[PDB]
Amino acid sequence: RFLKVKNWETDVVLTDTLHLKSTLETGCTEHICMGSIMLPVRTKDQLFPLAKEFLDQYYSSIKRFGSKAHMDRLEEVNKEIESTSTYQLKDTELIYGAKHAWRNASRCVGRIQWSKLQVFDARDCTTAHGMFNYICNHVKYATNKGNLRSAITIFPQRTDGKHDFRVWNSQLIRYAGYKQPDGSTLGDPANVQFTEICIQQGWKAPRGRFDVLPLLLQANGNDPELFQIPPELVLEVPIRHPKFDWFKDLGLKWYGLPAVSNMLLEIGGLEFSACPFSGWYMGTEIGVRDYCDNSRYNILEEVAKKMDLDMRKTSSLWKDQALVEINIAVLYSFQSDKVTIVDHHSATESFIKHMENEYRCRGGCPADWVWIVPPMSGSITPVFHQEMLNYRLTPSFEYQPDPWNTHVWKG
Amino acid sequence: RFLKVKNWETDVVLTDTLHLKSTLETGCTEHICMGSIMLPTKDQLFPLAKEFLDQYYSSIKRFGSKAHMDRLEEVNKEIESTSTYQLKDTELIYGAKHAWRNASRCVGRIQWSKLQVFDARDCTTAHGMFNYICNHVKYATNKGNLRSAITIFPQRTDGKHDFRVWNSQLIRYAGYKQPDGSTLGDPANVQFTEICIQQGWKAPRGRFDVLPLLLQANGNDPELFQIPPELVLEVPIRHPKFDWFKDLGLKWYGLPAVSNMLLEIGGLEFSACPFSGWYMGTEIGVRDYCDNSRYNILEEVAKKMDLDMRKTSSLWKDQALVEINIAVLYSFQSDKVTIVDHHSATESFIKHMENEYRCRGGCPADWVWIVPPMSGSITPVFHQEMLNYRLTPSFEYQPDPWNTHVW
Ligand code: HEM
Ligand code: HEM
Ligand SMILES: C[C@H](O)[C@H](O)[C@H]1CNc2nc(N)[nH]c(=O)c2N1
Ligand SMILES: C[C@H](O)[C@H](O)[C@H]1CNc2nc(N)[nH]c(=O)c2N1
Ligand SMILES: N=C(CS)NCCC[C@H](N)C(=O)O
Ligand SMILES: N=C(CS)NCCC[C@H](N)C(=O)O
Ligand SMILES: [Zn+2]
Repeated sequence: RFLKVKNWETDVVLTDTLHLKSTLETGCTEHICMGSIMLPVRTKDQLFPLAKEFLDQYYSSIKRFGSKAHMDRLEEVNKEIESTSTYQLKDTELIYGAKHAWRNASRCVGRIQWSKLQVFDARDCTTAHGMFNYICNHVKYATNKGNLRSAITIFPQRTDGKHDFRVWNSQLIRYAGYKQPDGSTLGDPANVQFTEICIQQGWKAPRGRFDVLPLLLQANGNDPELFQIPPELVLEVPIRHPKFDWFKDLGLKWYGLPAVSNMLLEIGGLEFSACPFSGWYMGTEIGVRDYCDNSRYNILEEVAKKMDLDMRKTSSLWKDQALVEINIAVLYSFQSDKVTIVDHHSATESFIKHMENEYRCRGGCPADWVWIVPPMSGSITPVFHQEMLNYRLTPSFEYQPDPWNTHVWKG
Repeated sequence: RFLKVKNWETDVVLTDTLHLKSTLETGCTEHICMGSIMLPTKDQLFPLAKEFLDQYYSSIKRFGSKAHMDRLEEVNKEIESTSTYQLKDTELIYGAKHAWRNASRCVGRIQWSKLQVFDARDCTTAHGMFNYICNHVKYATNKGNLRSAITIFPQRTDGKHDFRVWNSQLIRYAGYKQPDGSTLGDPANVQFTEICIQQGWKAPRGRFDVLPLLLQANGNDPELFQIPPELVLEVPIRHPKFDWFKDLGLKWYGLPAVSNMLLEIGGLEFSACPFSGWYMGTEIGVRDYCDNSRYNILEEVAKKMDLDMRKTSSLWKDQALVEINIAVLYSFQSDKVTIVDHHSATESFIKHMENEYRCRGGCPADWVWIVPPMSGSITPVFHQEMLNYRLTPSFEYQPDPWNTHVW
């Protein structure tokens, strides 16, 4: 079977065959679409098929399908699974795996970069201090004095589910959030629960509006331990505006390196529960969501006040006006300090080219419109007008529950 | 599968039970989501009619009544005999209001029960259709105090005698291809404009020429009519701050009136059923004015603003975009013509969702269509999970008549 997607701005029509290799389920049925829903012990029984599937893909990509090395590897993995109940990936397989999980990430607009990922193999890591060291190295490498480089660090795979490696932080670098007695929040409200945990674990909180959180790292299923990222490794950018000299006096900054650290990487049926990865920011991530979401820093009011906009009726679009200025400031500040960032126009345009290329050379590109379309100025970006098909391919990045909800405390 | 939806900004959680009444298909499967795809006999008829009459009698608290059973039997006898049936006026009004209620892509549904329904099933000719449409336009426009309305022409019989409005909206601006390659007026209507000219229309060839109506009664060849200009309310676009904005030469019409959809009630198909409410500002200022395939005015405006158009990261398009939409809203408000901004409209939709969930058990909603094309995440609907599914009565797409009509 074949499926057609149409761009309604250009009339370009593309044909998807790649969806036929989709195995996992979307959450939709014949009668209900769940396209806008945020979140819609593995035994020998299913493991080898999952392995074979991946190894077939790997060997096909390297033009060695059906070869002796291919057949020997399948044989080797089969015997290792029956003997040891799991298997270990070769380094080549791990790198391919990680790059493809990114490539298959339907919610990621930045996938044009997928093949230029730096993969750090941390499967020899045994302790939380070892994790801290690997993570510092990732941060220093990825940051690269502002010239950001995509990277992922991969900790040992899950075994029996009782010895998981986990990074308890949702991102490697994030600001603390503090709930005040009067109900207000100091810092980032998105991080209040995690902050409270850190403090309980013994973190001495500075209680400012932009405190970089400590790392909370769990090795081999043991209780997690606190570590402070050396401040010289945490690159930050003071936010100012090119025309508004009062903007700097809002006292805003942000960190340069976005590094998602709470997802699970699946490669050939193996589960990597600690696999922090990083690219670089699209401006709207910070300027629209981090700063302007009502449940985040929520700065629209204070910015609009300083702009002297008519804040009495919504139809003056005072929010829309302030939103644009804030986003200008974010991009201006990063560029001025020579820290990698991409605006939503450039990024979405690159994604369309990526997407078309993938259709031609791969037979498709799974994409989640709801996530791909930027949170401001939607229809003036080309992705708005692009039909997309969403489906699940492996290797993949998956959500997993926050560890504090599942961890069995040793004490 | 008694599903939940969460608002991630407010943590409000709603439980959906209404989806279990869904009938038709979404286009999605377990393996593939098609959420962003734009267009995804006697024995058939009676179940459809029954399902509908059942809802109707339940809604007036007479489910299982003699009158309910009587009506069921009566309709069954009429279908068996005539191969079709006719709706009572009360059933027609209920069905139309509920088709709107069920329109998962419509953000304006808080108003669903206030619809004025004009029964035009006695219409036989295109001249009669024109008259009904002029009356609709005048009633709906109401000197700028717009009122929601639908006019329903006779239902399909054998598909050889369809009533159709060839226009996509009752009021739209013409589009012409210029010798120099560019396009004058609205590029979306270049093909329709061609056909009008082909049919005898005398085009002023301006940037904002109101198209004529091409009206089809009983399957006959369609016929041209000019809407009385005094019936077409337009708004010249000016900016409250930029005096040069008026020089741009922009206007738009006050009445959005979708005329090319198909209304299905109780299995019956109404192929000509133009309806109208009032504009959300972004429809005009974002989509009509700033789409690259429409009036595409971004660079002219940014030029006048003296923005730095050398790099995309200056966000000049974004700045121009906001100003334009300020001007649209300002203008309509100043001329006392109903319009709603995207902030107000999305907030009322969240309220409407709350109401539906509580009193009806759900509200089918299409996130891709409901989230406005600008400033998405600063509107509450961005953070609202929505379940999309198909309920009847419904409005459906149908093919453009010219690709079908046997001349
Ligand atoms: C290199 C520049 C990159 C850019 C500009 C970019 C852009 C984005 C953006 C804007 C999102 C939505 C994030 C949100 O709204 O919270 C996203 C999601 C995502 N990205 Fe990328 N990304 C980049 C690199 C990467 C890399 C290196 C990986 C993995 C190796 C990756 C994997 C993902 C995944 C799995 C998601 C889904 C996140 C979720 O579901 O919460 N991205 N990306
Ligand atoms: C009264 C105020 C109304 C507002 C503010 C409103 C708002 C909207 C908006 C913004 C859209 C998206 C349209 C687009 O982007 O092209 C839409 C779609 C739609 N509306 Fe409403 N609407 C209103 C009244 C109505 C009425 C009276 C009906 C029917 C009786 C209706 C039925 C629909 C349908 C079926 C769609 C989907 C159209 C399509 O798929 O092309 N609406 N509405
Ligand atoms: C309810 C809705 O699915 C949710 O708010 C989504 C919408 N699209 C998004 N898109 C991106 N990139 N990031 C997000 O967090 C979200 N949130
Ligand atoms: C391809 C995509 O589905 C298409 O551009 C949609 C996106 N969402 C939309 N939303 C509204 N309200 N109106 C539209 O025309 C569209 N177009
Ligand atoms: N851009 C990336 C690639 S690692 N990460 C996305 C998550 C960051 C989040 N949106 C934020 O704005 O802090
Ligand atoms: N608001 C309504 C209720 S009839 N219709 C929407 C379609 C009009 C179109 N989006 C336009 O901007 O001209
Ligand atoms: Zn779906």
